[PDB]
Amino acid sequence: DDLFVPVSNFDPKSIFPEIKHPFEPMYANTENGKIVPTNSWISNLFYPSADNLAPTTPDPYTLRLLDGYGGNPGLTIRQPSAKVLGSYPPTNDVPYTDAGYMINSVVVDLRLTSSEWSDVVPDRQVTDWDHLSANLRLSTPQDSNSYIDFPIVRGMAYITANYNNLTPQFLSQHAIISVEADEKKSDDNTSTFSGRKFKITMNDDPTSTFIIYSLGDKPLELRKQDNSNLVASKPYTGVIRVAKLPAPEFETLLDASRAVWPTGGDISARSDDNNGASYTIKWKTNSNEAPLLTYAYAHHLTSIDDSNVKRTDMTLQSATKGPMTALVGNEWTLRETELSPVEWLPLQAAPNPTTINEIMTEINKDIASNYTQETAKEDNYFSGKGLQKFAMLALILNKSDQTQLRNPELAQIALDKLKAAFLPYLQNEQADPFRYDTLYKGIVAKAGLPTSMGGTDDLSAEFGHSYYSDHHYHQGYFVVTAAIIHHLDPTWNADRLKAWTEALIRDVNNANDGDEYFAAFRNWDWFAGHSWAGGIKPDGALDGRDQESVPESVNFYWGAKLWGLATGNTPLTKLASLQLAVTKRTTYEYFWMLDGNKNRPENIVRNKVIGIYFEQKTDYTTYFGRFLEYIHGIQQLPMTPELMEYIRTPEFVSQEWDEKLGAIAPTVQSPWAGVLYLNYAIINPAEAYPALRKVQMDDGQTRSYSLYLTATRPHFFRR
Repeated sequence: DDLFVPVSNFDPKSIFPEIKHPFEPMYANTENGKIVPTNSWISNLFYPSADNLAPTTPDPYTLRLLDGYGGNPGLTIRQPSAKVLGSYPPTNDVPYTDAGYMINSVVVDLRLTSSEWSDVVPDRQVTDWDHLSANLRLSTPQDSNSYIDFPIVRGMAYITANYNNLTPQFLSQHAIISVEADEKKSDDNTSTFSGRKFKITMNDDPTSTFIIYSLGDKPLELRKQDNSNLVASKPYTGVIRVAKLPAPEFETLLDASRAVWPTGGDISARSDDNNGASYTIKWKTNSNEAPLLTYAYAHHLTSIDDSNVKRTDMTLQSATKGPMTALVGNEWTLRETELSPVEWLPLQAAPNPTTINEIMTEINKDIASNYTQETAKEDNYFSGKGLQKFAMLALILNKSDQTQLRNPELAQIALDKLKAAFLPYLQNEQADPFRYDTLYKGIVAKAGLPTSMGGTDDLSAEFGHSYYSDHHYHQGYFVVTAAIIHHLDPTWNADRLKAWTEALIRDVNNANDGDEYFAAFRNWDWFAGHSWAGGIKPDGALDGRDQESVPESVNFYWGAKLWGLATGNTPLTKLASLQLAVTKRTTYEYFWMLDGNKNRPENIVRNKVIGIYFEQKTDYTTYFGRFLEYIHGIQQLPMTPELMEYIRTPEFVSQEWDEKLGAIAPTVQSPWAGVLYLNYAIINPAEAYPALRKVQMDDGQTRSYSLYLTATRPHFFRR
């Protein structure tokens, strides 16, 4: 079944008040009929940044555009062979003397510019883009016929530059200490080099070697004008490519593929009938005259179908995902053969019979909560956490044929109260209602918009939701809640509930251009294999996209799956399943690290979680302090059957407990205690259960659901 099909083409303007986002893309080609992505690896290209330092990271190359230092402005390349590591000194709370953060140095390894741009700053435009690529054009402001096109594509092994009537200039912030033209050694006092291939070496550490390929009709005549600049002798028209040579044995490989470059790619996806699914990238190229060489991430290697690609040994370090390996082939198919079996409930739906009465006692008390106080918060995020925790209780009481939690009267109250708490959100009457944005084609909360639009004028309001941050996190809670309501009572406000919920899903995860109201895959990256949280940053996301909470991302796709189940939508159910599987794969490659992980140095691996994750850096911390229960606890909520039975493996949970959390858990006097101990129930439910009866609960967690989840472990017993 084709998984890349619309959820619907319902017009969201009938449900949310229309706006045009007040913060426009500055460098976007507005006449191409395409939508500027808000949470993409290409998103920095569309906006200015301080000193133009915002990076765009196709990987293994890091790029900056018209960054202000080092000389004539252009397309700056950094290829980080080595990282800069820093450590947080030991505290009583975090005593382990390992590394805390990983960053990539900001330096011009090599820049493509022009002699004509000595005293003018080029105009720039993103002329076209797709999920996997963007074409960036730089041109002389007075003369649009003097320009360079750069097709910037995920995984590209060379930088490609189509020069038009410009004098090519190559500069570095390192010294260029040798130039070999057309595979000839030159004398030490030679300062001009002519030919169509240039192998250049820098004085950096470790030593960078780059190869420049000139593919135009005329050769290049390059003069070394100082330690760091090679300048052509006249205007040039033609394609120039530059590749980092990772090691001497790969020179013939790079030579052989010099004439073929990627220009973009088309993605498709299908489920099968054997609990598997796949997604395929068909790379677009200039020609098929030579092999396409493309760098792949670690999780690509473990899931790719080897039947139509060849693996090389050619490797370069990615910015923050470990080593990449070049693959030969115009087409990749990635497979996930083990889709999650999780639906609404734990795999063992009924808790151990000796706990039924206790659990029922706790469920009744939790349902007796003031739902308005606990679900009608100032913001959608904490409201959603509350809505979902009570949705769990309506769910298990109304599937009593499975859960054996039988109490018809309480089951009705639980669903009635949930409906009543949810109804204001459905009617867009909550404290922070949504707007449909015609510019970026999504929905945004009111709070972060200008005062004239009823907002606070603070773009950080609602955790940046109004500037497209964190939609998967926030809307996941509402989708799960809506799916549960619609599953238990398909009649209740059905038409509006369907339109509203599917709008929230389409905002985050629309899979088809035929949906004309929503940008496609706002929060999912098919190349990275995970979600991105960070949205629009007016002066640049200086470390690129970010993502912190893996579980709140999981929670969105679980909710999408639940909605698919509730509506009999097999493509939606299967797409969400596929993304959950890819999520699980990349989580253990890059984010939650088992002993033996090869994508990080040992002193980062021992931290067990990566912390706050960026395209350009990682930081073992949180935004509200460095207690272990914070840093690790964020990767443990919301605890749902998906997180507990499929995502968080007992091997990881036990290693993490062993090395970090076991020692501090009994000393935690905060709601994080509830978080750690419900996580603990994965491996030691017998000990977790009495702890959960007494410690504080996270605000998205209930004691009754916690006991239920614990007592449904196959190895639970009483203590």
